Amino acid sequence: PSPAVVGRSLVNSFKQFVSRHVDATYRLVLDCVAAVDPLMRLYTFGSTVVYGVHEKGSDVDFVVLNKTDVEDGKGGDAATQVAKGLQADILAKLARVIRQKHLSWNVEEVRRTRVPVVRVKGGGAVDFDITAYRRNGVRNSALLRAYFEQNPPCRWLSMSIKRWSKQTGLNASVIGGSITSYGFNLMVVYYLLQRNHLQFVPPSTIDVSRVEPLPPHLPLEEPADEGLELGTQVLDFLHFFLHEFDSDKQVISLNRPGITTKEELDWTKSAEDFARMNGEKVHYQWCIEDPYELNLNVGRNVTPLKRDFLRRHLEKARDTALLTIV
Ligand SMILES: O=c1ccn([C@@H]2O[C@H](COP(=O)(O)OP(=O)(O)OP(=O)(O)O)[C@@H](O)[C@H]2O)c(=O)[nH]1
Ligand SMILES: [Mg+2]
Repeated sequence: PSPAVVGRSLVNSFKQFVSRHVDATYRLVLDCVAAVDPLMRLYTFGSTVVYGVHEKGSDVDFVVLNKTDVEDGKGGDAATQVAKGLQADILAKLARVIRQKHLSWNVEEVRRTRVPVVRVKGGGAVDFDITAYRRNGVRNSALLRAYFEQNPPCRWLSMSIKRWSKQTGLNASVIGGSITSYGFNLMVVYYLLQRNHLQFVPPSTIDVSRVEPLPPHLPLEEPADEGLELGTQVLDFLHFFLHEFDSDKQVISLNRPGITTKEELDWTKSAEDFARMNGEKVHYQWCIEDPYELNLNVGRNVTPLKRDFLRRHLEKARDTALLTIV
């Protein structure tokens, strides 16, 4: 359809959500963290921080950090077995404390993943993931957040994409899903950057020693042009990814303004034979460079097949206003 039609469907689709006690979740978690270690810091990251708002159906991401991790505000995160072991170790203590203080909660220690994480589901729609000793999630969320702060309404584009990604089965949170919400944000910002709707923010300027453990709410204003900006952005975003982004040659990257190529990163078919992560093949079909992790393709799970599904969906999204006009 047209931007306006899409815009209105989209604003229409978000009516129920435009109407948030995370400090409380934060404090409960800090209680636990405290009981495992009173000198440990708790940082929030993920969508809550990125958007400055807490969405229904979205967990809350927390990472636990030592004073020195924070002071080393711009240090990278060790990608070693020992670093992974240190994290699993502290998270197991914390998991223990969580369970002890909240017999109601399902506290799962997840090892399937690249980053040790403790997943808590209290049942009361209460959901959070806890990781440790890593600055990269707070850092890249502070980066995404700073991008959205430049153009607060672009958050609708992001949220529209996020929700859609989960409805089409593209989001890694869904079985068969290949790109995390995080990947989708990187895509959105990258897109916003290519259209000069955002000004480039060198990732190295983000300093963890300067981010808030719990950043402030960032009011989300309804798109008050009936969604025309959004509709136009969505359509443009869909078009950009089906027709301007050259997935075979380019990398969605926020590490530099402009274009990043697969060749300069050695993210080639050749590399696929070697590149492995979490004991599996990394794919370089849909390349999304993580701004802070070395050599990490956020689209590493996008297999040739999933790449085709992404194009299908991106094409479909155009004529369904991201599955809203139905
Ligand atoms: O591959 C990843 C995935 C996630 N992350 C980090 O973990 C955070 C949470 O990762 P999510 O994919 O859960 O993103 P999100 O919070 O924005 O969205 P939803 O839960 O609502 O689906 C992201 O903001 C990012 O900082 C990574 O660093 N790398
Ligand atoms: Mg999250």
